[PDB]
Amino acid sequence: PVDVSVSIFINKIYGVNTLEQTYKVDGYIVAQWTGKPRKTPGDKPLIVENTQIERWINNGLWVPALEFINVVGSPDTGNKRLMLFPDGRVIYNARFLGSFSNDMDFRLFPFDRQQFVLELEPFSYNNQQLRFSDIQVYTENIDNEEIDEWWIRGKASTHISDIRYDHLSSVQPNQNEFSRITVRIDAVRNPSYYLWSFILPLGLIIAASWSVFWLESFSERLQTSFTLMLTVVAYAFYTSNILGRLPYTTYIDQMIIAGYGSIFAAILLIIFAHHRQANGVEDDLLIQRSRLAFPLGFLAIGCVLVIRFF
Amino acid sequence: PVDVSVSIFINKIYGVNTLEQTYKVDGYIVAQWTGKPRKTPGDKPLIVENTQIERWINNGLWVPALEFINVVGSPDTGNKRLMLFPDGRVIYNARFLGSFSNDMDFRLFPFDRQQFVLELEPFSYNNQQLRFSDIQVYTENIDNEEIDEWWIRGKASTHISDIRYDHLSSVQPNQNEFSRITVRIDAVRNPSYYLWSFILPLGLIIAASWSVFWLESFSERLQTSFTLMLTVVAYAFYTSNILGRLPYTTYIDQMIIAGYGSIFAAILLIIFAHHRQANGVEDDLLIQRSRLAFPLGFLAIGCVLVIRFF
Amino acid sequence: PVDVSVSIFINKIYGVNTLEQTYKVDGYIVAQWTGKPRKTPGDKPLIVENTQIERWINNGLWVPALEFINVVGSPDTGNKRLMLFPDGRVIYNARFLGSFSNDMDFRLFPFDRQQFVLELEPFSYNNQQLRFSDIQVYTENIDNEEIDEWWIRGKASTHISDIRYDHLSSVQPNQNEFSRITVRIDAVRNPSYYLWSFILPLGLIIAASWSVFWLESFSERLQTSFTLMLTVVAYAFYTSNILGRLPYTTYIDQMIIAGYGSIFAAILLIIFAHHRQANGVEDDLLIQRSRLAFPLGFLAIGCVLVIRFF
Amino acid sequence: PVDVSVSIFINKIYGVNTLEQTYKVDGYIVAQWTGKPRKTPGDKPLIVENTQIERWINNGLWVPALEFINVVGSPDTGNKRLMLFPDGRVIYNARFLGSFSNDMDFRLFPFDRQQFVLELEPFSYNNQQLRFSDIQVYTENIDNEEIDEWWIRGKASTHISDIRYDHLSSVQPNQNEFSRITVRIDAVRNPSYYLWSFILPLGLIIAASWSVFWLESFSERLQTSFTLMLTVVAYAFYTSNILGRLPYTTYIDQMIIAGYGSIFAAILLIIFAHHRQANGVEDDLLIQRSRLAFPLGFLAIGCVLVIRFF
Amino acid sequence: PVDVSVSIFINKIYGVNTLEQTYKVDGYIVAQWTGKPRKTPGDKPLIVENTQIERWINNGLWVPALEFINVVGSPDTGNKRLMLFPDGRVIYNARFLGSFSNDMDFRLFPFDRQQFVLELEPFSYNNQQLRFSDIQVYTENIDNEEIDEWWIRGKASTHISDIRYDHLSSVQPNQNEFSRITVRIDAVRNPSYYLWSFILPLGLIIAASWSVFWLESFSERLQTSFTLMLTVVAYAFYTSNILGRLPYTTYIDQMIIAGYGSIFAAILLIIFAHHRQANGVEDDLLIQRSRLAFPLGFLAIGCVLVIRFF
Repeated sequence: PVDVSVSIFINKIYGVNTLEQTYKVDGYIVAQWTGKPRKTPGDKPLIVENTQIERWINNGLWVPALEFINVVGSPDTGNKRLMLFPDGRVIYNARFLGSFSNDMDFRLFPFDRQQFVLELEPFSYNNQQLRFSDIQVYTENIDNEEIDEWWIRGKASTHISDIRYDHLSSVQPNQNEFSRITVRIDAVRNPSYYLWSFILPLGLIIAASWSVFWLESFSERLQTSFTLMLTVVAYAFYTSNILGRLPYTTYIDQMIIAGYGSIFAAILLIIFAHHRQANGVEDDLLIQRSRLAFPLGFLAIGCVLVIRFF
Repeated sequence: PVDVSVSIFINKIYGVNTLEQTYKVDGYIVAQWTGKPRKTPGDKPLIVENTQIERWINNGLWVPALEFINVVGSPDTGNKRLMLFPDGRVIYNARFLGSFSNDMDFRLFPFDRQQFVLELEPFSYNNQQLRFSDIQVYTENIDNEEIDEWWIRGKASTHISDIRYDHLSSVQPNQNEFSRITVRIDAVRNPSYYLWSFILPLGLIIAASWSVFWLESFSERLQTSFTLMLTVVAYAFYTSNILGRLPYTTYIDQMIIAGYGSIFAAILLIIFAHHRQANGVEDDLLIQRSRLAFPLGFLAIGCVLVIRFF
Repeated sequence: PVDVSVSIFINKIYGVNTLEQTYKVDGYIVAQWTGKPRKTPGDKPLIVENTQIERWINNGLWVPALEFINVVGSPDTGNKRLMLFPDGRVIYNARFLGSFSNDMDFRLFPFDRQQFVLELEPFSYNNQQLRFSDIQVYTENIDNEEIDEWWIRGKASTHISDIRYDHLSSVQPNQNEFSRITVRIDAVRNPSYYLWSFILPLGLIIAASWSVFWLESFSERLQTSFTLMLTVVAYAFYTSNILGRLPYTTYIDQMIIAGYGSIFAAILLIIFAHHRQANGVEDDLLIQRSRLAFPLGFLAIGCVLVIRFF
Repeated sequence: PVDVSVSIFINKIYGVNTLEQTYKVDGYIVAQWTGKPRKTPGDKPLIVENTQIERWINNGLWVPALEFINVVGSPDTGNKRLMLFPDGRVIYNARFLGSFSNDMDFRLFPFDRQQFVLELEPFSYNNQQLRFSDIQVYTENIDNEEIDEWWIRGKASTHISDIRYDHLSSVQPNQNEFSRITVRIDAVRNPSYYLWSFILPLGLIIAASWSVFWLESFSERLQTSFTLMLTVVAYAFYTSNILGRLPYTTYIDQMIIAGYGSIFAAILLIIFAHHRQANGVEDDLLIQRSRLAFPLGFLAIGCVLVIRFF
Repeated sequence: PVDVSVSIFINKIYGVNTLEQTYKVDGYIVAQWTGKPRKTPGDKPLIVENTQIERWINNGLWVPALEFINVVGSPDTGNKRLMLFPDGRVIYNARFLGSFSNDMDFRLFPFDRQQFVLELEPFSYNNQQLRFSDIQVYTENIDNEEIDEWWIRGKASTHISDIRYDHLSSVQPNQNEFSRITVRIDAVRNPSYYLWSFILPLGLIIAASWSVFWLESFSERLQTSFTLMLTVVAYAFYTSNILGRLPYTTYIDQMIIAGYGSIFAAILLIIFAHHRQANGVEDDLLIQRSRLAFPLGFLAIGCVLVIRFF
């Protein structure tokens, strides 16, 4: 095996698409190994630009191709460079722009915490012929920044592991484990936009539907509330435009369902007050005092989940 | 004919688009055959990376190109590798990322069960010159997982068949049958999102329109119901954003049409109660008792289909 | 001139986009001609795969490039093959996936009948140097199937014609006519989706607005109708999401305009009934009997067009 | 300088996107010049197909590359051909499919008149080394046709000019002027779709809001009008889906603002009638006679602009 | 080090997408350096077109590749040219079309002022082997123009700096600083479209909700206002279609929240007037005089921010 030392410099992270849980990473990858000594023009290292490395690979140079495991599509490699030293070490530098994908858990949607994962692996050479010594990730450009709505908290975590592939076991008897490099970058979602953009209008709608119980007109108790019901019902697919069609429920959908329950319970409660109007003149005060208990009890509904969920 | 043994390793399945019934498959394909013995450096097998296989094909090596039949666009082949053995066998390993298409039947839309199909076939060599011995599909990464909203149930089914092509009969007299490999992966749709996102709000709207019959105001019987009618009418094209413009009707559209029938029948029933108001003071109770029968009978409508359909 | 015999096998037709009147065709194209006899390894025909045909073209082989005239973008050629025979005939087989475009007439939109047209033509060689003997279209995979919402009725029609190009007349004096091959595949749109998805809800809305004339409350005559007016007005741009911004009107837009006329005429009729209320107590029955004539006469409006249009 | 004679044949014009003011042009470009006499096989001209011209350029042939100035992205050149004559003249024929961009003035949006502009220019050779003798544009396929919603009126105008580039002045002292070819194709927008799709529904809404002044119920004067106000307000961003976010106002937006002014003036007028109800029983007729003047005066508003604008 | 003189000519700037803060730049880049003297055909400089420069790079010519740092994806280089002089200087001219990205601050959204930034840098050669002498930016085509909705004010600013890269420090001991060129083009957003398209309709809605306090009907005080509330609530996500999901609030969102506060305060104020109706006949005038103070005080709310923000 030959040891390869990697250095990944993340230029920027952009285009975090939560619909299909893919993000876009731009950066540079440096892979340095050692070989037989060679002669170079002068004592300076020889620099081979793009569309000239293939001329050296044709002549017999050994340049492994390191692929990205969790990519979507293909990584768009731009300029690439090969630095050959007189002492006999080779440096393969390249620029990559890849749409990577990682599994995300959007339970706590407004207050989420995810991680962007970069997986690097040789395509053909296993650990018997290629090993990863170490990786230093230089996340200086996005160390503590906000990209679109995600804060990058802390540094990046690096891991070197061995992955056993069983589909190559029929062609390689006992050498089918490949060295894999994992780079994890923690990100925390910014809840401010949803706080002033959906939390406040939904809370205002819910408070307006709370304040409909004080009216002395029955038709205006029912029509305005119903309206508010129908608007909150129309607010159902807000999360499905941002995220995907998730099986679980998020905080925003939980408060939407809570608004459904509260407003429909108010509708059924005033209809049950009309049920209790046997003579049509009877007025309720103990069950219509919900004017005071309705808002508080609903408030409790959300906080309970809030605590249980975080 | 020369026998080719295939091994397809599905890295991940993502991007299941039901509008045009295409999904995206990432993975590795290994095709192993045997030939004349050759000399290699040392006793180890010789590994030929990408943009170096063509140099061997130019010199006279026999590397068939296996295409994907049911692809949309072209498969995006990334890194590719050729392993030549001293005993005289050749292994062609490649990474494919293809947008494949399969026919889907969205009758039971929330509780669907489809299959993802991968079809592999030589482009030029028929079964007289190329045969598929066996395929082992290594679906270990997606064995029992949820990808976006589809559960992968069970293992993958493999089939090797012969497809007779009639367009090559005018150029090949009696050898126009090609060996085809089919990989079927069963998937079951997760009904949870539609259960809490569309089933519950539509049921709440329908129950609210059921509870409008108890009012003692005629204008408020009609205006609120009509509203609920117009919202359920506005809920018509929900399925056409997820799936295509299907000729048949799904469960969601069936309950939407059932809501149309129930709510419009309530509208026509209260209008017919006003028809029976010859003196304008007559009140109905046998036909206005639908307050009790209306909800139940409607409930029956859906269950009947539910049973007949599953 | 040298005669070229073509065989086009349509693998599948998908992605029929009516916004820009383009569809996507996948298939195989076989072009067979004859030349000088040559020597091949053994007596079997020699098969030349992709990225190896150019080596033969460099050495002096004559392989014409047949382009697609009505394509949008460029056809995505995948694998390609060249079969050379010892008797001296050449077969050029290729796989094409092209976004083709044809003019469509969406007058009868729900009950349309279009045709998918494939035009094939040599790029450089005219009929003095290249002629098309015959084309057999093998439409076996889509013979009688439904693709997305189009039924393929009957077989495919083939035509071989000569197209005179005037832009090459300044460089070629009397030889500027190119042989063109046209393949026409008839398709009929399935009206079922629009029948249960837009025909029925619009008919229900129109019937509900018909049934508003029986009310004994004037404000509830006007507000509900107006609403129904405003919803039918909001249903104007349904056709523009499916098709383009057509200059003519389709069946769906014709019934939308008919709903405009009927509902606005009902609005103006009840307002004119209020006009006739000089003392405010006068009630009309001859012009308010429209309760019976209104629905029928409107029904007549559509059928008349229906017959005139089909 | 060497004179180059151009012939541009427009196959079709499609995909006119007014959001970013780009259209798509498919066609053929022929560039003919003369050089030293050469020997060809026989007396017929020699035809060099695609991926074979570069072999002649390597050997020393002079083939200039003519770029398109106003393109978006890069032009997708398909098949290309080089015709070499025994008398010593070279013809470069190519097929281009380019997304071109031109500045458009959407003041009169429904009744617009734009022009599609194709700009062709040598990339490197100035007028001291390359001149354009003449261009004949063969717009026979789209001479008098409708493409999507644009009529092509008249023929195409051709112009040959010299463009002085100042960024090449630091590297070329007195030779930095390049020969440019401009092709202008006049197009007139079809106003029919907007006439039956937005002009008529907006006019119907405005007429319905005109006819609300005849009611003898004050609450029904206000609620229905307000509704109509809110719908016309919701019709604000119709132009921004077709065109971009223009700084000026179009005819459709001008009539939308006119509907705002008319309907809000009716709202403020009936509220001012309630202002004049000091005793609550006073009824106005001179200022409430707007029933007659309101519709006419509004009609005048639009026509005035109509005339001033065209 | 060898000095390289750059000249960037911006052909056009288009496609300013504020959702992901990327724009598209088309233009030409000229890089001129000097080397050893060489012999050319005649005394004229030798011009090497595209797909011929690589033949010179193979033979030993030194052509550095200058990349764009802030690009998204990869720059689409079209035609490229190499001008070699007899005195021994090399000019590399190229055409670039790149999707560049810059950080934007959408606080003052309708009255914004941003800058488009182009960053150019050698891929491999540091300042010890490649230096940038000067750059002249020829922004003559977009000097004082409006592109889509942005005015280009003033000229372009050029800067040459040194960027220290730490990821190359492990492979280069003390030479890891690269010469970088920054081009800044100031742009000012045109507020006219938002002035006539969203400022005026929102102001009209707010004024209509101001004018609801003058009614002598309580149900019509509440229902119309509520409606206006619900429409202004529905106007929440207007900014999120133009820009992204920003954490801060813009002017349009600030006035939307101000409309929320004003209209909901009017709703709570008329409900509190009903609270003060202990006998149900009491009418307020000091707190219901808001008819005069309500509009003015709200007006003040916006202006205060306006001044504090600009």
